[PDB]
Amino acid sequence: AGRLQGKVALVTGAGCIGPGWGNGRAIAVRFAEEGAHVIAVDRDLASMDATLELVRAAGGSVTPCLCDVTDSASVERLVADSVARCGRVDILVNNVGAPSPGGPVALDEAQWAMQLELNLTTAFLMCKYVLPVMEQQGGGAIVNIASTSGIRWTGAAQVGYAAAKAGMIQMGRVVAVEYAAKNVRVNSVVPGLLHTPMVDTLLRKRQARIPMPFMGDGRDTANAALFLASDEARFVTGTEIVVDGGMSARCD
Amino acid sequence: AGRLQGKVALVTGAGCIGPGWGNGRAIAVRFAEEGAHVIAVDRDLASMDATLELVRAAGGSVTPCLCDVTDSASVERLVADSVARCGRVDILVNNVGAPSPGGPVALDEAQWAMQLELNLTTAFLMCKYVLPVMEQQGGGAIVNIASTSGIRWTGAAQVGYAAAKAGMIQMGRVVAVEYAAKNVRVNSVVPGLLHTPMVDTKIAHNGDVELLLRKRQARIPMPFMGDGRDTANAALFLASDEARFVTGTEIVVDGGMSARCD
Amino acid sequence: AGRLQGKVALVTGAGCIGPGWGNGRAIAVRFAEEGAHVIAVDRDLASMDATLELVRAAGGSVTPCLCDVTDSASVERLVADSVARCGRVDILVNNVGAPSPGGPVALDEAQWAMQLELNLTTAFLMCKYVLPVMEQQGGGAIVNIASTSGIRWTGAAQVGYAAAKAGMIQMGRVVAVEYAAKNVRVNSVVPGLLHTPMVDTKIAHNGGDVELLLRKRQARIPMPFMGDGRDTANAALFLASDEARFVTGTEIVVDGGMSARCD
Amino acid sequence: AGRLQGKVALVTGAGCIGPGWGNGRAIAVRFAEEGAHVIAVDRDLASMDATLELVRAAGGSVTPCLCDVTDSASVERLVADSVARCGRVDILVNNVGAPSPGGPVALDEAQWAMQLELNLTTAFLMCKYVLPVMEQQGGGAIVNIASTSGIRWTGAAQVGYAAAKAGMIQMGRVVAVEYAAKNVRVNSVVPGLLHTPMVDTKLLRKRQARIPMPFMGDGRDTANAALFLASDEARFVTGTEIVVDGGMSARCD
Ligand SMILES: [Mg+2]
Ligand SMILES: [Mg+2]
Ligand SMILES: [Mg+2]
Ligand SMILES: [Mg+2]
Repeated sequence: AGRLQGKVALVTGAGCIGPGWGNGRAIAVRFAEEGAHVIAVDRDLASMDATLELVRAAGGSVTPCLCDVTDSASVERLVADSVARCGRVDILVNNVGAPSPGGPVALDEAQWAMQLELNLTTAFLMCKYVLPVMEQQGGGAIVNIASTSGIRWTGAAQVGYAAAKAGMIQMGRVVAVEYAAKNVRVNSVVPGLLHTPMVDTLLRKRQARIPMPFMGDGRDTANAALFLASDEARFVTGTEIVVDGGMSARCD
Repeated sequence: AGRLQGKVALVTGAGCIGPGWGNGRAIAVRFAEEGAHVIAVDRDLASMDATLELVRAAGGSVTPCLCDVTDSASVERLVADSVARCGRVDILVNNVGAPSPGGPVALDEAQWAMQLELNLTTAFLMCKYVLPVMEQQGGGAIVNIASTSGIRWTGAAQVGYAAAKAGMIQMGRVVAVEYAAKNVRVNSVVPGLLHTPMVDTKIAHNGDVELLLRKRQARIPMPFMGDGRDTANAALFLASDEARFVTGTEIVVDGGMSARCD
Repeated sequence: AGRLQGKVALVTGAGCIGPGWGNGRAIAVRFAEEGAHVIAVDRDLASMDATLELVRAAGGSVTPCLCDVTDSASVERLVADSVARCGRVDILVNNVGAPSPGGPVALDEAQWAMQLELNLTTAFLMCKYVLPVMEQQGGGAIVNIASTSGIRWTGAAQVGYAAAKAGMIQMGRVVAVEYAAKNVRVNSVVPGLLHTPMVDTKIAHNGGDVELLLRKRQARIPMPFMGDGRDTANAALFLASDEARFVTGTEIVVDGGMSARCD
Repeated sequence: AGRLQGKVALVTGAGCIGPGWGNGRAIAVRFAEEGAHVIAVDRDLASMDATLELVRAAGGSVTPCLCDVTDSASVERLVADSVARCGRVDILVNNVGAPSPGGPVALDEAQWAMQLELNLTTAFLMCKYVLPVMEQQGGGAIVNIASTSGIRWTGAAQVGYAAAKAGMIQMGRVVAVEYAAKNVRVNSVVPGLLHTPMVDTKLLRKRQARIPMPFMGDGRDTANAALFLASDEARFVTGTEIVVDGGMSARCD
């Protein structure tokens, strides 16, 4: 019996631009290893082909779904299809997101809008349509994948990403309080500087910020998300797990 | 010599729907009392009439500007015109904002977009156009007026406001770090539950009002509820040279509310 | 293979005054279920009898030790003897602690001193003697069991406990940064209002109506139930395990949502 | 009318060893400039002489008191004498403190105990004896001078100081909640890496590189934040902190 045995987990941003342990891919793989049926969602189907192979070679259960989760009609259709095919959505992982460079002067206004939409509105829309399902079915768990950029300056200007990710963390807290009585838990993973395929489009420069003598990858995000999504976290809600090698604890 | 003597301060959301100490109005008056020339900005010109009267009764200097600070072309002109008329913009107070009720299910998606735009994009656009002025002139101070809704659930669902105000606090921190070398400081005031015209009008317009007022007061350890004057006094400290080494941080102005969860 | 297979875990405050899921007892049971050999430490054996019974009924491995972990000579001997018996100490759980009522006026100065000693100095001394073992052997994991009283006012005045638990959380962070290069991780669990034998017995043996107090405490928790030591233990298990290899200098709050609200 | 006009402010650690703006010297001077009568307290009486002359050259009101505020009997007498002479204690600034180097292995157990006593028990004892006075008189304001070492690793191991200062910050928050109904406010200043005489005596380049702003503050920065928090302009501010650190704690690059 896996730690998510029999659960249905909807994971956004489950594809990856290249080989390696991206957050979404690692979450899909780890959750399927623990017995969840994974609904793997991405705006590009081909980016999930490698994710599906990893899950299925290990005997896990995963279904790919094409969706633009910035579009509310598409999200509504995705959630309805998930309920139609799987009966329940027990777990939602809001993982879609990506940074764009620049502070308020350099960051173009259109890119600022895209950054808020991709990193924050997506999670809002997924919650809008998944929360009624979780309420009706007796409960559920939501895990937001945020970033240390939402709590610190970590090296680079990226003001839309920083603001959106801070908004994502706080949205998690206030949704947690509002829906706790319906047995819906909401928490965030706050990953730091990880070696993911998106990061690969210097590593010593990022490593110098990390007290631990290595750099994590999507598997580290996935293991924290696994705890928060599981019944072993039944009394954990409205909070975060920072996964950053100690970086945000220091300012030397 | 006042604590802001000779400074030019641009304050958004400086009007109110009615009489009383709104945050923007109180900031405009308090800053003018301390010798700043205030550029008072609002989307409604008449809503600043009372602000102008209070400033001038205090012997202060204020100029009203009609502007929709969600519109970048309008913001760019506002800043260029302020520099042309005043030479400098020493202080920017990002105060425009307003909440709308509802969590992710109840809050209409168009209202979510409006909430992010009004509470967060406005501050981004003001920073976009004021930061080059502050950099060129040798420095400046930015004060964001956020909310305890950005750090806690304080009683009501208002998810766009909560997310936007948390975004505003963090935007302040990252802009502070990026621009510190240019002598630009950025900090937030985090007001809790206050008596301001916009908050009190909404409550009066609507369940059991007596019970709501009591529940709100019960969240505050101090024996009273503050108002815009409290926000203004914290903003004054952060905008002043007495805070020359304070940047990237917040002052919570909430009567002790966020320190408790009993 | 359990999630702590082959690890040696030293857990302080592993006994309880009565039956039920105290934090230390639950940690000992859960860690042993995941394959750790548990060195279960408390002031007296009788409080650990039930802990040992539950560990062993679950097929786990546990050795009881008696120690006053406020006494550095005793701690030094406990660690040296543990290394002699087990070769290593892979995991340290600093769990001993207890609150005493009162703010700065009401709390006696002697009780303030005892509160800092019991809740904070114990963790400092365990780290003093365990860190060299972890450094020499190539790494380790430390989990401090703190309290929401270290981050919020949660209903009751207990200023020594609040200050000590905040100190414990921050000590964890600074030890994490200092020892990260030696592959030692340090994190805290921050439990909220739970059903543990110590908490429940104090409430039951105390001073207005008990049911009124229980309901007042539950009203602070957004979730529709109150957790127990098993919730603390599951968070500690994650933080002690290799699945948290990149997690250090931080906390997991286990409180049903309480500290996220101030309504 | 100064910002503390007519207030009585008891400031611990008001002495200073060496030239420059230490926190205690700067707090005493700034508060007296704003019209407070300052009760300047230190364990070394001579260390306050320059503080007194700076205040008095400006026409301000200050009285020195020799006291070891780790000793509760001495604190009790200090507070009673202050009420007898001044009628009220409106403001308490807990500024005594100092770090000692080392993490849990290196820091001697006796030094750990001294660190908790100096940085945390002192503030507890001052609150124990000042709070009843503030409650009886209708209110008051307490300002704790903590440190960024209570919220971050800032460069050096000093585990007793870090733990004690985190304890001081949280003690302030819980005392704020407990005593708010009595109109007593409690807040902390959280100073970062400052140029103080204490720092200069018992490097500046490494510290400066951690600070986003292009200079390093001193005790005057601590004093200005404490002045705000002690003043009636902060009437609705309680249970919180002002970090005075040039932006350092906002970054981890
Ligand atoms: Mg570095
Ligand atoms: Mg208003
Ligand atoms: Mg117990
Ligand atoms: Mg309540």
